[PDB]
Amino acid sequence: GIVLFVDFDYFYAQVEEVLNPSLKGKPVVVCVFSGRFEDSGAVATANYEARKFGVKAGIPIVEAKKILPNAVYLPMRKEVYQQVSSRIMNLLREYSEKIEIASIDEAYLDISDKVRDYREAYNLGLEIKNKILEKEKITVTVGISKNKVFAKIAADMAKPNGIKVIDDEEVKRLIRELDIADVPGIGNITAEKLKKLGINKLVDTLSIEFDKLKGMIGEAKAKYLISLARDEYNEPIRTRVRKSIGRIVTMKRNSRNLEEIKPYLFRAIEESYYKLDKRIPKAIHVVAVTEDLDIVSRGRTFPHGISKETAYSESVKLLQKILEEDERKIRRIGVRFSKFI
DNA sequence: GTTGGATGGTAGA
DNA sequence: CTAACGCTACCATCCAAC
Ligand SMILES: Nc1nc2c(ncn2[C@H]2C[C@H](O)[C@@H](COP(=O)(O)OP(=O)(O)OP(=O)(O)O)O2)c(=O)[nH]1
Ligand SMILES: [Ca+2]
Ligand SMILES: [Ca+2]
Ligand SMILES: [Ca+2]
Repeated sequence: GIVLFVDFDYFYAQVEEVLNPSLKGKPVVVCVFSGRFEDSGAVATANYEARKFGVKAGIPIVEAKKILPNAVYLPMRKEVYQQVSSRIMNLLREYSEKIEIASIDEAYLDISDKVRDYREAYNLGLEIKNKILEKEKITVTVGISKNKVFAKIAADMAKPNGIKVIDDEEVKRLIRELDIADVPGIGNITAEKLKKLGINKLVDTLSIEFDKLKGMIGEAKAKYLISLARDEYNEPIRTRVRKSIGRIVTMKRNSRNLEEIKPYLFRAIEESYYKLDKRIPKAIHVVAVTEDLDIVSRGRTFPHGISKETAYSESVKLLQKILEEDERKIRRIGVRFSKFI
């Protein structure tokens, strides 16, 4: 069983660089401008030239422009990146129809039938890298292992423009030597709970009773980790089904005023609903980010599917209920649909 | 007890 | 306006309901 994971390098900024090759070689920061004020918003991605100066996904545009004034700052054109991505994901389908598109820029390919071994996998990895470079001039990092998790870990270790096989033996080495924080699904919160438990490595999750581990990081994560540590993890490459579609916007300024907020919400509905495309949601959540950036949400799951009209009406009620059960001003308002029929 | 929805936490794209 | 986007997936947990 062999999983080839592809993660496009600095995706958004690279697409920007491919569209505008005069950009390659200098810092490119792809930004999501919130609109509140001059350069309000956050960096979506920066190329590695920008990253060398700490401009990375998540920092405020003004921080980025503080630490990297000269860079090229480009609005995020998510649809453009999605088009390139889909073309690449299609390229990847020509290597394995058994593909899991995990995000805009990463897929797992089960290549067990395409390859007999890690060496052919590697060769396929190179082939895959070249095809995407030929077809889309996008460099990608390839991570090959016996499962998704380690293929992702392989890729993280090889980024950018890398290719890395974690064979069955390194898998066993990494279960023992890899900081468990480096395991996908283990963020800062889980890492810092695993430290407390003295769990620094996947292997340490076997040296602990389930419930004590569970009682810290949760049943699912505990099982996950233990299954990884056991070299049993064998989650299949399954075609992903969007479970939720949503749209959230920053408001020009914070508001507790429904009438000022609604336009944003309805836009989020219009856009969410447009992006549902055929999919009928049974659940709608109005998500509000407050002044202090707490995320608050009120949702409803109807038996049957929600129409755009019912979305408009229910969202306003849910927004009503947010405004009512939380005293804070709302800074971002969004909607999220889910439970598709 | 246990579903499953509401809501939030966490991780990550 | 004064930093903190927007997006999804998964899961924990509370609580009402069954
Ligand atoms: N708006 C926004 N988009 C993000 C964020 N993080 C990632 N993305 C989008 C932009 C990235 O180009 C794309 C792929 O995610 P990655 O984590 O793989 O970032 P990227 O490819 O740019 O770096 P790469 O060389 O893997 O490390 O996902 C984020 O925090 N905000
Ligand atoms: Ca990634
Ligand atoms: Ca990437
Ligand atoms: Ca981590």
